[PDB]
Amino acid sequence: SSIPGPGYCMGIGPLISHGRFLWMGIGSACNYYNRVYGEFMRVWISGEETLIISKSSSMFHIMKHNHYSSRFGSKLGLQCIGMHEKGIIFNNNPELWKTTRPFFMKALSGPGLVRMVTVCAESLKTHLDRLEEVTNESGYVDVLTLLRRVMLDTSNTLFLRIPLDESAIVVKIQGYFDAWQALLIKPDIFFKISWLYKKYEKSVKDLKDAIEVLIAEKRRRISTEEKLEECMDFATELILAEKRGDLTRENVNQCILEMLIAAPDTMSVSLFFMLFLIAKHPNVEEAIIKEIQTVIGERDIKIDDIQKLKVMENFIYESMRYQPVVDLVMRKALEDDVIDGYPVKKGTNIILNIGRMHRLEFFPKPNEFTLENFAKNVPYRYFQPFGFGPRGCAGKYIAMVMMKAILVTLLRRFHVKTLQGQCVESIQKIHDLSLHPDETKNMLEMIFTPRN
Ligand code: HEM
Ligand SMILES: C[C@]12CCC(=O)C=C1CC[C@@H]1[C@@H]2CC[C@]2(C)C(=O)CC[C@@H]12
Repeated sequence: SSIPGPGYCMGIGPLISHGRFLWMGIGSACNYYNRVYGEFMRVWISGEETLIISKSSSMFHIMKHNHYSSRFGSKLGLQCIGMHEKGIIFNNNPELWKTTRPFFMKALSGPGLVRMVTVCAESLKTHLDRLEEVTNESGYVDVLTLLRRVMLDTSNTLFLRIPLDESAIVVKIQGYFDAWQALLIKPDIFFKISWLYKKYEKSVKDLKDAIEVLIAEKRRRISTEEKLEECMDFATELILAEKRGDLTRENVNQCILEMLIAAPDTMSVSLFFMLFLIAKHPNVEEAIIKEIQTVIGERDIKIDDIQKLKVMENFIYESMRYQPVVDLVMRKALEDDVIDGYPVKKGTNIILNIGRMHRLEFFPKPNEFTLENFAKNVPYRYFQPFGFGPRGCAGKYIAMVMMKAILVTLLRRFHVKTLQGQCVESIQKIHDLSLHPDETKNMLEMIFTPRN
């Protein structure tokens, strides 16, 4: 077959291509190349060869096998954000990731997934009763900040539960993600011109220190406590492993940070896009309101309710399909392999353009938002919003629950209006790492009006 992509020009090929990624941003850079060349094609970030693939069959082969259970990134960029062989998200040491992941997996399923449905609802209730902290004079709600605040609140009360400053931390987290996003594929030259990179080294330290205060108190509380087996929360589980010397304090500290940011980083942006889609799609809103009245009514939301919320479940999926936030997945080849009739050496970086994949394959009406796409049960080998197998999203289950929870408890109480002209398609979007809205532009607010 042989491998498609731009020409090697001795040092130039890898320089224009890396440049293209730094200029446009990973998201749009990937779409570019996919659109120009094949759905399977080669590029260069830093020195290293990297493939950018939207072929559903390649995606499936890659996520399924254990020998793609790695990601990649600037070592110096990762060391800076403290993800270099520490958390799980970009922990690329196979032996440390293999031993760390279990803690996340356990915390994000079973009993904790059941509490989460009832804790998302409470934390949103408490914040909808406090709308005065996010609403404009002309009645504009800052949906983004609201969603981040609750998300953080939920994550905290479930995984750490130490009193913190919601408002402050959300900003710090917001900065950290920006740092993470920037430094992730910066070439090494970047890390010499300091009055250029240490804008970020700041955001990182600010969050890292803010948390070191919380993990400090959680340690104090544990040392004395109430004899352990209350509900072993993520944070405890970790500290006790650290205490048995299964983990190092550095590792534990990063893990907690990674858990607290994951929700606000992605859920808020996802739900924000969803609320924007609900506004501009009135017939769908009725469907969801009916389904709510049928299944839940005026009752509190409980775990048993969530399986029956099928219309909503299909809205949620169709939203992530049509307007993804996490539209690309970074992986690394650990062994030699033929991948859809292509030679893939170990050490080859991979970007899985799962956003473009949800447009080009399977779906009846791939290029418009309709629950038509999910009218017939979807194979999942054709639809990967979270990924799967050894290294798929750790919260892939708890997320789906949380979104149902907070959508119900919102749409229950409020009709949601988009600002005059606005819709998701006409929003300034940064397409790099994640696909989030441009927050320097504006009219990203919404109007909450009661249902009755
Ligand atoms: C709701 C929107 C979310 C989306 C679309 C999403 C999607 C993804 C995707 C596509 C990956 C890449 C997995 C792979 O390599 O196949 C991932 C990784 C991950 N996600 Fe999610 N996720 C979401 C929410 C969450 C939440 C709420 C949490 C935790 C509370 C979470 C925790 C993680 C972690 C820890 C990883 C790294 C897994 C690893 O490499 O070990 N995600 N996510
Ligand atoms: C879901 C996630 C982790 C939790 C978090 O804090 C925020 C994000 C957003 C970016 C995701 C990332 C997981 C790894 C992903 C899928 C990649 O390989 C490229 C983009 C990136």
